[PDB]
Amino acid sequence: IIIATKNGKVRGMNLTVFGGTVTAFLGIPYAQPPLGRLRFKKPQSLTKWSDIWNATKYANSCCQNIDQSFPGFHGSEMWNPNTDLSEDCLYLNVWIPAPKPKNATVLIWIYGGGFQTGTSSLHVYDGKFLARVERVIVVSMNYRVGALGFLALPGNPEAPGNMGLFDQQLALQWVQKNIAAFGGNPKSVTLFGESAGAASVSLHLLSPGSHSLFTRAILQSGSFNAPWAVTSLYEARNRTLNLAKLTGCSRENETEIIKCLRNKDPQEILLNEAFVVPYGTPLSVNFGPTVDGDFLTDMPDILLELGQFKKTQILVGVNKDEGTAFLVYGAPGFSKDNNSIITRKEFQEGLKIFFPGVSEFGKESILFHYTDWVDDQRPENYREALGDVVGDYNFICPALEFTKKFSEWGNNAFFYYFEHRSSKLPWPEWMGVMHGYEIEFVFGLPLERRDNYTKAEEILSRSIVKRWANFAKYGNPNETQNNSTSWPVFKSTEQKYLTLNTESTRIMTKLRAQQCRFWTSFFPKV
Amino acid sequence: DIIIATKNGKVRGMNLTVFGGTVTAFLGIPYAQPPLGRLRFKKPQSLTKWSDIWNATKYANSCCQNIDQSFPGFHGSEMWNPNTDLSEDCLYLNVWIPAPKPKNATVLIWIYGGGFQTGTSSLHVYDGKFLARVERVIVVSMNYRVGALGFLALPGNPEAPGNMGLFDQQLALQWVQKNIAAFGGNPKSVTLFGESAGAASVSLHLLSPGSHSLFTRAILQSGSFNAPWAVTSLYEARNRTLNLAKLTGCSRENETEIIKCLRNKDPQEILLNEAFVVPYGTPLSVNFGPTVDGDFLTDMPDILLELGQFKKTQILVGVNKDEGTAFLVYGAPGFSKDNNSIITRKEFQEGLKIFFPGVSEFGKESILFHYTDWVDDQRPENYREALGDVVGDYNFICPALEFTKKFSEWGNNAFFYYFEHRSSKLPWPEWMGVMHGYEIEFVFGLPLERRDNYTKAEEILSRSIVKRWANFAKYGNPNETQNNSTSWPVFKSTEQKYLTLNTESTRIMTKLRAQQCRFWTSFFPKV
Ligand SMILES: *[C@@H]1O[C@H](CO)[C@@H](O[C@@H]2O[C@H](CO)[C@@H](O[C@@H]3O[C@H](CO)[C@@H](O)[C@H](O)[C@@H]3O)[C@H](O)[C@H]2NC(C)=O)[C@H](O)[C@H]1NC(C)=O
Ligand SMILES: *[C@@H]1O[C@H](CO[C@H]2O[C@@H](C)[C@@H](O)[C@@H](O)[C@@H]2O)[C@@H](O[C@@H]2O[C@H](CO)[C@@H](O)[C@H](O)[C@H]2NC(C)=O)[C@H](O)[C@H]1NC(C)=O
Ligand SMILES: *[C@@H]1O[C@H](CO[C@H]2O[C@@H](C)[C@@H](O)[C@@H](O)[C@@H]2O)[C@@H](O[C@@H]2O[C@H](CO)[C@@H](O)[C@H](O)[C@H]2NC(C)=O)[C@H](O)[C@H]1NC(C)=O
Ligand SMILES: *[C@@H]1O[C@H](CO[C@H]2O[C@@H](C)[C@@H](O)[C@@H](O)[C@@H]2O)[C@@H](O[C@@H]2O[C@H](CO)[C@@H](O)[C@H](O)[C@H]2NC(C)=O)[C@H](O)[C@H]1NC(C)=O
Ligand SMILES: *[C@@H]1O[C@H](CO[C@H]2O[C@@H](C)[C@@H](O)[C@@H](O)[C@@H]2O)[C@@H](O[C@@H]2O[C@H](CO)[C@@H](O)[C@H](O)[C@H]2NC(C)=O)[C@H](O)[C@H]1NC(C)=O
Ligand SMILES: *[C@@H]1O[C@H](CO[C@H]2O[C@@H](C)[C@@H](O)[C@@H](O)[C@@H]2O)[C@@H](O[C@@H]2O[C@H](CO)[C@@H](O)[C@H](O)[C@H]2NC(C)=O)[C@H](O)[C@H]1NC(C)=O
Ligand SMILES: *[C@H]1O[C@H](CO[C@H]2O[C@@H](C)[C@@H](O)[C@@H](O)[C@@H]2O)[C@@H](O[C@@H]2O[C@H](CO)[C@@H](O)[C@H](O)[C@H]2NC(C)=O)[C@H](O)[C@H]1NC(C)=O
Ligand SMILES: *[C@@H]1O[C@H](CO)[C@@H](O[C@@H]2O[C@H](CO)[C@@H](O)[C@H](O)[C@H]2NC(C)=O)[C@H](O)[C@H]1NC(C)=O
Ligand SMILES: *[C@@H]1O[C@H](CO)[C@@H](O[C@@H]2O[C@H](CO)[C@@H](O)[C@H](O)[C@H]2NC(C)=O)[C@H](O)[C@H]1NC(C)=O
Ligand SMILES: *[C@@H]1O[C@H](CO)[C@@H](O)[C@H](O)[C@H]1NC(C)=O
Ligand SMILES: *[C@@H]1O[C@H](CO)[C@@H](O)[C@H](O)[C@H]1NC(C)=O
Ligand SMILES: *[C@@H]1O[C@H](CO)[C@@H](O)[C@H](O)[C@H]1NC(C)=O
Ligand SMILES: *[C@H]1O[C@H](CO)[C@@H](O)[C@H](O)[C@H]1NC(C)=O
Ligand SMILES: *[C@H]1O[C@H](CO)[C@@H](O)[C@H](O)[C@H]1NC(C)=O
Ligand SMILES: *[C@H]1O[C@H](CO)[C@@H](O)[C@H](O)[C@H]1NC(C)=O
Ligand SMILES: [Cl-]
Ligand SMILES: [Cl-]
Ligand SMILES: [Cl-]
Ligand SMILES: [Cl-]
Ligand SMILES: [Cl-]
Ligand SMILES: [Cl-]
Ligand SMILES: [Cl-]
Repeated sequence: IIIATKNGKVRGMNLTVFGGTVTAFLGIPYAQPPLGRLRFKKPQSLTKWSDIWNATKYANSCCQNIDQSFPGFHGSEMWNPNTDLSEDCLYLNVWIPAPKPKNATVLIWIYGGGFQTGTSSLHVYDGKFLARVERVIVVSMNYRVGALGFLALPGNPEAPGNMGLFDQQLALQWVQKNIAAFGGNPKSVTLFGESAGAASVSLHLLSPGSHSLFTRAILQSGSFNAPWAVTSLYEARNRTLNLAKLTGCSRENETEIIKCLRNKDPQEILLNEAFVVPYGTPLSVNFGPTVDGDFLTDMPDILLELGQFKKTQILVGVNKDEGTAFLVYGAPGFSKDNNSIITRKEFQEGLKIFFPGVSEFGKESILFHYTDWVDDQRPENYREALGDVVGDYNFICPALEFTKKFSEWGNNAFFYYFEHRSSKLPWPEWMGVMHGYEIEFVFGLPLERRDNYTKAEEILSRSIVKRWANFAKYGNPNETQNNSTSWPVFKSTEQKYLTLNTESTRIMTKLRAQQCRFWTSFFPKV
Repeated sequence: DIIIATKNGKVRGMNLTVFGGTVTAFLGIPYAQPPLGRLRFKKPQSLTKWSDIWNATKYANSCCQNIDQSFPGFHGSEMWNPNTDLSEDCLYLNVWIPAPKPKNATVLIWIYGGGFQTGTSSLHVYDGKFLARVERVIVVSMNYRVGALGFLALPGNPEAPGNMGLFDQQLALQWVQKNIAAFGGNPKSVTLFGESAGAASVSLHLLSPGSHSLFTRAILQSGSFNAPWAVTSLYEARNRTLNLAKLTGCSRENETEIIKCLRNKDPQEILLNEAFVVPYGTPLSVNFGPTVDGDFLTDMPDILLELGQFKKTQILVGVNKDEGTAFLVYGAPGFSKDNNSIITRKEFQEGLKIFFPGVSEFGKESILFHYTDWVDDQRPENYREALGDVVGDYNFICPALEFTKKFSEWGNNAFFYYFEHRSSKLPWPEWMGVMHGYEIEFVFGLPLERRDNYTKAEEILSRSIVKRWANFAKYGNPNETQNNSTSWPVFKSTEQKYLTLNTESTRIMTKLRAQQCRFWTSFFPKV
């Protein structure tokens, strides 16, 4: 099973999926290995190769810190890379239906991981199911994360910032030149991702270099206007200079700072990333997107406000409990091993950790806005409020606020609210419907009748997978089945959204309006 | 002849014809020695005896006060101006008795408001002839000293100890205990009621050990001591006294010389300077009012309330829907009683600086945030309505609710109302809605008089409010009838049930303006 790309032939492998067949091509190189003189630089286009590339196993994951807070725990370890770490990691994967399609829609997955972690080869990103059930072509790339991906000495081509974003954009460029040879339609390409993946997709709506490289966009639990997504030039420069200091690379001029950084072992870079931001949070993104004047021609909120971005259709959404995952990474009183019932004071300590630079009036005003209890007897009040504080501020409110502005320029927007907690979720019950745990439903893992999961979870995933594909193909996440539930456009006034769960999905309006009003209209003044 | 022998002497009254019946009115009975000369600023002194028969057939002098003159000829403002001669010789009370004479009637004692600076018992809206006719209760009202003459304070000093006006109220209560039986009254069934500063006063008699045996129960209309305007700290009070002395050229070595000089000033000279003892006042500013004097009030009232140190009895408490609107035409930019007063966001913010002079920019910004979650925009009247609600909630509604809640935690029955009817004869514009003080005419039964141009529906409402007040006074339960009547449940800190009062339908609701009051009790203080 061989395909001639513009750079050479690639051998693939036949997968047997659900009685049918899917053809997979794992680890196709799409850029030159960013090594030596090439570390910190934008990805260089690839040159032809003589023999045949065996695209039969996942490639190296990009250099990154590993989450080892809970050794042996499936809930944390499932996000860690499952192939070797290496700077030689610029590769992508293509999944294709059998029999081979003629002009198939392409879905391109961009993984999350706070711009510091992530890899395309995770089991929860296996695109074979989508290829089988909806007969789309699925692509996913590895892009550089952390300092190696986002170190910025702004204005300097030797370390310009947003290198990982250019990686993704180069992978998109690859699809355009090569996907017809796989039976895909370059003219029908939908970007989707989650967390930093979603913020990445949203930045691709803004970058002129990405304008001609895709068609529609799906944003799961993330957008560029989230408070963690984009770092200012001053902060990015400070962080870079802190890293130079931490690694013994503090130099007189920038060209020498970089020479020295190019000579550090990857691990001396990785293990120093944690120290560059003086009072980080469990949500702190050490090295991420910045305004480089290249990929991002200007500050994002301004571009969006002014109206210069790709005019197309989007599908945006969030999980019910986006904030709970981060509480066990340093909020006092919390633990994945107990119920984590906290007190008013532990809650105030929590705010301190999640809101380090904020005045006492500001924190006090957050406490006030999230303490108007329905039942004042309820002992889990503070635990839930802190989770909501962190979810609304970091994910939910940015996502709604993005969708309002985007739709205000006459674009079809569809908003979802994912409310189902997987019966397999390794994290304890109080954590609810966690950040990241809708992904396996999108990628159709519960369609596998040997995979554990409930029947209802198979049906739920069946329709999500159907709407995602139909949104990709058609620009409307419509479902079949004369029952269905009819998904309506998102508008600044009514703000209609669809809920997703196993016991009846319904159309609601103004998601968390009372909470979000605080974050968009008051908090920026404290 | 109509003649009652009292401890102080015989008193002659007059018959009034009310609703085809008769009420006997004794207007302007002295209950204390005239606080003149050396008695100025002192506590009231007991009345010995008057000579011959005192003719209580006309209302007495009202106490010295400044007059509202912002609107000449306008009934809306002028109905609160005193309607008898002004004088320092003003310590008199009024008694209305049903005819024929009761043997043991329940007594209602009215205490007027006017921000401790103004007011008089002789206003038409406090005529007690109706309540006496219809419910056969005895009605008493008294004049008490207001302003500097009433509340000049140098605590510890008997020449001007503070709270003299409150002690005037108290002495009148004492007079009722001593004398009401001769009028056919029951001194063991006495209910205090008042509005605004009158209600703050009533709430203060609940705290004052000297008042504890001079009444039975208490009704509080739009006011309580815990409202931001009600009580001055001990040294803010002294400060005001010292400043008044400076303004009038009475600043001296010692305190008794200061008072000595102030006793030689014309009342007008003192009265015209009251408004300058405070550097930055609001339309709701109480220049001279109640304070912690050590005699009447042994500690800050909030502390006494928290500690359960008050008279354990039943209370009836309530507020009007638009408490704050009245104050806006007296200072806030954009507002006018002859305009519909559509204001902008910037006008709103300027209004906030008027009503909250000393509050930080962030304090004001958060009041703004809390009051602008609009149901509908642009809807021009949003900001106008918002500012009225801010003023009303902060000064009247939220403290009244907080007071009832805290009072009921100590085990006595409390009943809360929300008065929502706008009088068909209200002279103020529509935008001011259900105003401060405009439930009073309904409580006193004025709409029962058919020759008066109220609607039938207003008569029915008033007849019902008159019955419930009178029932509360008599029984500690503001019932109307058993059968065909909406029951008024107790106010408990959990459910916080209250009764709405209007002409459409009266009903039981819960947690009045809980979301707004939550801001004023639990966030604003920290600001
Ligand atoms: C409103 O509710 C109260 C109960 O809280 C009722 O109080 C009761 O009132 C009756 C008179 O209607 C009292 O009984 C009688 O009083 C008269 C003097 O008025 C006397 O002649 C009789 O010998 C007898 O004592 C009764 O003490 C009192 N009960 C209690 C425990 O308060 C009131 O009747 C209700 N009113 C209406 C119209 O619903
Ligand atoms: C820009 O950098 C400085 C220095 O940051 C230091 O922070 C340490 C945690 C460590 O990473 C080290 O390598 C790095 O150089 C930041 O200023 C510091 O702020 C703290 C108070 O939080 C002070 O105690 C320090 O005096 C001060 N820096 C020093 C070392 O003088 C600064 O905050 C940062 N700017 C931004 C954007 O936050
Ligand atoms: C779905 O579950 C089955 C077994 O059911 C669970 O039993 C629990 C006590 C615990 O072992 C849990 O891990 C397990 O999921 C899984 O089958 C077993 O998987 C284990 C490895 O975890 C193998 O060692 C066993 O040989 C295997 N067989 C059994 C016991 O039936 C199965 O892997 C799982 N499926 C997925 C994809 O999650
Ligand atoms: C209170 O008023 C009376 C006069 O007014 C009343 O006189 C009653 C006898 C009775 O008829 C009643 O209806 C009427 O309103 C003053 O009367 C004094 O005594 C006689 C009786 O009229 C008069 O001729 C006197 O002029 C008058 N005395 C004086 C001082 O001249 C009574 O004095 C008065 N009391 C007070 C304290 O002023
Ligand atoms: C008590 O109050 C005085 C206020 O001074 C007042 O003087 C009055 C005669 C009157 O004119 C009034 O308008 C004026 O405000 C406080 O005095 C402050 O500080 C000095 C005097 O020490 C004055 O020069 C200031 O003007 C005054 N403040 C302001 C802004 O007016 C005094 O501090 C205060 N003391 C206490 C214990 O409350
Ligand atoms: C009994 O009287 C009612 C009115 O009495 C009402 O009083 C309120 C304070 C409250 O207690 C409420 O529960 C109670 O119903 C009479 O109803 C009235 O009838 C007239 C016509 O005759 C209507 O025009 C009024 O709107 C209406 N008043 C209301 C509902 O507020 C009614 O006559 C009588 N009902 C019965 C069943 O006998
Ligand atoms: C930025 O800095 C590098 C290195 O910094 C050098 O600065 C010199 C003035 C001196 O202090 C030296 O010790 C220090 O290392 C510059 O490279 C230098 O270039 C000069 C000639 O211009 C050589 O003589 C030095 O040997 C050389 N240093 C090394 C090790 O390369 C570089 O020129 C400068 N570039 C920019 C953009 O300013
Ligand atoms: C004042 O009112 C009283 C009470 O209504 C009147 O006295 C009553 O008069 C009627 C008829 O003359 C008698 O039947 C009653 O018995 C009287 N009551 C008493 C206690 O005497 C009296 O007429 C009025 N006085 C006036 C008009 O000055
Ligand atoms: C008026 O009613 C009161 C009760 O409200 C009677 O006064 C006394 O009531 C106390 C309890 O508060 C009892 O201990 C006494 O027995 C009552 N006094 C007497 C002498 O019986 C009072 O009697 C009534 N006054 C009347 C009818 O003139
Ligand atoms: C696997 O590969 C063959 C070619 O070697 C391809 O034609 C076919 O689609 C695949 N076979 C199946 C059905 O798995
Ligand atoms: C490619 O795959 C085939 C089949 O497994 C294998 O025989 C061959 O060695 C591989 N080629 C390379 C590049 O090693
Ligand atoms: C749960 O575990 C954490 C971490 O060990 C601990 O600090 C906390 O006190 C525990 N919570 C409860 C309910 O005891
Ligand atoms: C895909 O088919 C051809 C390229 O094979 C292209 O001309 C056409 O416009 C595309 N459109 C679709 C969605 O069929
Ligand atoms: C949904 O898919 C596309 C939307 O444009 C269209 O071809 C199809 O008719 C639609 N079906 C339903 C049931 O909405
Ligand atoms: C009416 O109120 C006063 C009239 O003197 C004025 O200052 C205000 O601007 C007017 N309001 C409006 C614009 O209706
Ligand atoms: Cl960040
Ligand atoms: Cl430098
Ligand atoms: Cl730049
Ligand atoms: Cl099925
Ligand atoms: Cl009648
Ligand atoms: Cl209007
Ligand atoms: Cl009742």
